[PDB]
Amino acid sequence: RHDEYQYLDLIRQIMRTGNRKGGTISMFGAQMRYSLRDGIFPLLTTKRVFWRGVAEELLWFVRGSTNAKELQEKDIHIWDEEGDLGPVYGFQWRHFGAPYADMHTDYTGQGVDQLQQVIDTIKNNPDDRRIIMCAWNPVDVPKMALPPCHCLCQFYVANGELSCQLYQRSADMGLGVPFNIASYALLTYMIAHVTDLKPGDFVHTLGDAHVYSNHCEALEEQLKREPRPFPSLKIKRKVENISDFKFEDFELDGYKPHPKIKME
Amino acid sequence: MRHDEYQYLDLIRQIMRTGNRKGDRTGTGTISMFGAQMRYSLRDGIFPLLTTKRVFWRGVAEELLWFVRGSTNAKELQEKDIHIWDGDREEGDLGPVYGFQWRHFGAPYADMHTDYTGQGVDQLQQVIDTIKNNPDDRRIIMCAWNPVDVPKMALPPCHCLCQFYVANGELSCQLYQRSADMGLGVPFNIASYALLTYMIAHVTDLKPGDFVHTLGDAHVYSNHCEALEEQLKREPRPFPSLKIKRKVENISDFKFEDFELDGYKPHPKIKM
Repeated sequence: RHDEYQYLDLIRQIMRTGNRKGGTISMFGAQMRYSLRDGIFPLLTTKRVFWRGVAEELLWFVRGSTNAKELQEKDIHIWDEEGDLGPVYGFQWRHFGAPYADMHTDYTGQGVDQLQQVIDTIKNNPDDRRIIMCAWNPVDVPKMALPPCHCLCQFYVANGELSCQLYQRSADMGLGVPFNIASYALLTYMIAHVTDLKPGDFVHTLGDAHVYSNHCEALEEQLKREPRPFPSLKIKRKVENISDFKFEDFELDGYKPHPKIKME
Repeated sequence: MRHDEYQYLDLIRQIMRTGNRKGDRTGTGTISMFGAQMRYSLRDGIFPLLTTKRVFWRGVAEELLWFVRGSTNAKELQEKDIHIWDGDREEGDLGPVYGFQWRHFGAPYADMHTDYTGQGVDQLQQVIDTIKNNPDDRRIIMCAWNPVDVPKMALPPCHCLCQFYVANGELSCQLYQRSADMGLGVPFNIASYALLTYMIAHVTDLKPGDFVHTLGDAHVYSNHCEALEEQLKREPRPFPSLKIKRKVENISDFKFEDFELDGYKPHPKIKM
């Protein structure tokens, strides 16, 4: 059975048994597993996902950037001094615990580079149960433009496979969740590549999983759609370091989704 | 619908049958799987204290009261005949563990005798305030996973984060556990966070809802497999009930004697 049915079964479950709040219908605690094996990329097909946005945003995080203008430059308006987002994902991943000044500050060697630490642990001690990258910083969350939805991610190694689990505190089943699946499925592919492992699974754990009430008629239309086979993902060239990836290095073959649906 | 303990039982079974073997099968070795989720109802006084093996209730409750106090002193537990934390600072000093991260996240750690009052982020009192003032908030998080403090701890925390949720006058909790020993660990962990939810529900005038247990590396120790096979032959019994005997104003004001665990009828303990 197609992995995308876990996502639809949850929307269906939320709209039918979920808790209405004042405007969302929500449930607490969910878990999906997406296979990343044999080049399979879980880019959801019942609605078109902004692939370029997914990839460019992740490359921006990997760079350590806290400057929204660097994304606006790539005609990505998902994150719209001016452009200064505070110590968000890119800063937490590369410089956890460092004092935040501004987006122009050179933070090289400041704080914990969790991304490089997780990569080193996968190579030197793959059986380690502490391969975690945490963006949820209780000290820095009030300094951030928006508090992180993606709290932490854990990685696991078995039979030459790299697996990743994301903890998402807040999940919009409409627009949010498909983009979130792709971001962390791409991160796994990138870390797998630099650590000489094959991608395994992407485990998506949700806290407050919800649908917006004004999106329900559109979700009813989307629930009527049959998932199509997922596209394939290839990294065109040998990338030595995680910071060395470019959008052009990714080869997304066979992405054939159903049309986009308006969810205001 | 079907006994909640069957989620825990089915997972042990699934791990021992299809799990991945790591390390030395002579002792330290494990059989593991990655990514799991259980849901335990806490409604109508139900307390999910596992019944196929007796769980150390007094250990669960005393350890949690010690975390709430913000203590990092293992001697305070030993004093209450709790030796769960027995296995270059002073004896009993565990470093910046759970108690510290919950009450003083971000504060620099010196020793277990240092007065940290007003230092760091009090996440436990923050979750209380948010539940009371804005129950619909999706940022009701208490994080013990501190990348900065993890190298200076005796043991890195297994219980990374927990999130709280409010709907229909019910408080639910979700725990993210990075490493879960299915044998001894996991039942104690279910009880610990179900008890925390009961305490927070009490001081915030809410009713307990669900305890959602999310796992990262879910594992059984190879030397515990014989004992787990014997446990799998056991049928779960109805869960006990939990009542808080008196009205407790603040989370720091609970005592072991305040808890009333009625009808806990487990199967005998198994050596692991």
